Amino acid sequence: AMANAVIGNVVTRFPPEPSGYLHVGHAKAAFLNNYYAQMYEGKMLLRFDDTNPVKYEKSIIEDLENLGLKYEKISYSSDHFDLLEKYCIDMIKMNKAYADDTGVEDMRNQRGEGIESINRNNSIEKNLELFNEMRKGTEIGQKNCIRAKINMQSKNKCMRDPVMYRCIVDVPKYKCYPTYDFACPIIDSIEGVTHALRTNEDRIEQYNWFISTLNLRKVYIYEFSRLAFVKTVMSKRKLKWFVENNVVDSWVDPRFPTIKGILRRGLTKEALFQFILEQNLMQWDKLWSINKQIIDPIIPRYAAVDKNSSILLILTDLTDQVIQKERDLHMKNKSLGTCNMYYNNKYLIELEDAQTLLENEEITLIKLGNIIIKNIEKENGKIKQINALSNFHTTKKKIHWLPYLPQQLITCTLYEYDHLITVDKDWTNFINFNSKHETLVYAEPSISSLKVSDKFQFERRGYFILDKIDPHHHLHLIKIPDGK
Ligand SMILES: [Cl-]
Ligand SMILES: [Cl-]
Ligand SMILES: [Cl-]
Ligand SMILES: [Co+2]
Ligand SMILES: [Co+2]
Ligand SMILES: [Co+2]
Ligand SMILES: [Co+2]
Ligand SMILES: [Co+2]
Ligand SMILES: [Co+2]
Ligand SMILES: [Co+2]
Ligand SMILES: [Co+2]
Repeated sequence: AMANAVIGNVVTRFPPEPSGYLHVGHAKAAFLNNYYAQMYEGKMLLRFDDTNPVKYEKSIIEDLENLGLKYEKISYSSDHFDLLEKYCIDMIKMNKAYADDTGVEDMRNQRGEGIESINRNNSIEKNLELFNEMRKGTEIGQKNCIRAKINMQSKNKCMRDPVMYRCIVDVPKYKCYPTYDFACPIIDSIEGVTHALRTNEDRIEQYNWFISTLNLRKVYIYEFSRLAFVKTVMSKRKLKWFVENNVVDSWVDPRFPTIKGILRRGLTKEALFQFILEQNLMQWDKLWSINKQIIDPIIPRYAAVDKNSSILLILTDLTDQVIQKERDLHMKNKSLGTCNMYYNNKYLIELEDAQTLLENEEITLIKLGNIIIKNIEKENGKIKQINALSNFHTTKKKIHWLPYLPQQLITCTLYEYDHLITVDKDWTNFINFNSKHETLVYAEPSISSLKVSDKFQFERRGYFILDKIDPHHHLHLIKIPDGK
């Protein structure tokens, strides 16, 4: 619900902290801000929330582009600190704010037991004196913070004189800083936000109090539920730990809930958006199934066999001459176009498939035709070769295959990931330090027409995305989870 939303006069804002990389939680917020702006033909601001002192701007911008989210203007919270100071003084002069030098623990306990602080009835002139000390960074100032003067006996703790301005001397222009709670309603009013979105985890009463106490233009708050996932570390400290200890070797690792990582993992922005519109810690299965049903009809198909367990199949009635036929990259989608298929008398099949055969049995080699198995050569116990006869011109065993043309077979590594932690929510006890499985395969020559980040399907094998191309023509392909 966008309260009193008017077509052409809605302004939302996405306000991420430039203190890290966007993760998928951020994605629900950035998407919903764009979704309500577009619904009402409005505007979406990008605001870097730099309220408290701590260059990720570039990464955030690039993720927001990757998600296809455009914004009308970029701002910083710090852009308005002068204005916030002015309002804080106005607050003091309406006796709506006071300087308090009570310590942290005793202030929490006073707030709990609803007892008004000693300084709550400081004069205006004294409050202004002490705020000036806060502004100049003196030890007096560092002892003081400005609180709003609301209602210490209110049933809602956020209305019990919340802190507005704090003195911060230590960490890197300004010696006092507004709090998030004070900065956020004022900046939203002055930037022209009409509908401010945020997580439902209330501060709504206090935010409204700040706006009306200062007679600013009203701003509506819409709450949404935070999106977080099982078995997913999103604490920035622990992500740092992963990187620093060489568990992953970068912040874009496909096991990281970061936006870059997940796209690298194979997720479409469409799948994420659709999951959000259709949707505590959520389960990944619904998201990857939505992704699969989005990408399956519009990606090519290719074949691959295990490079070393594959068995040599020989059609003994054919010659070594290489026949090549055109085929469709997608059997039920002619737009994706054609590839070239190559065949000979010699083929590669999976040992999984080879050890299921027996003499005088008909099977199909997919996209080629049926063959009749005649014998199985086994040396040392394991299957050495399969001899069959061509019958290309009834069967339940349709298997994939590759031509045994080693100088054209493209060599690939398949990376299959699992979750970095093992429980859903000393934590390092539950790290799967072994969540990156590699398998080497041969694939079809035509797969060389694929470019980086192209998505595709390996027949009877699953879904993959081309992450990188190696020297001497080797591909690195990430398996995309499919839900089932
Ligand atoms: Cl929601
Ligand atoms: Cl965490
Ligand atoms: Cl990597
Ligand atoms: Co429209
Ligand atoms: Co910065
Ligand atoms: Co000091
Ligand atoms: Co799982
Ligand atoms: Co023929
Ligand atoms: Co594993
Ligand atoms: Co490599
Ligand atoms: Co390689």
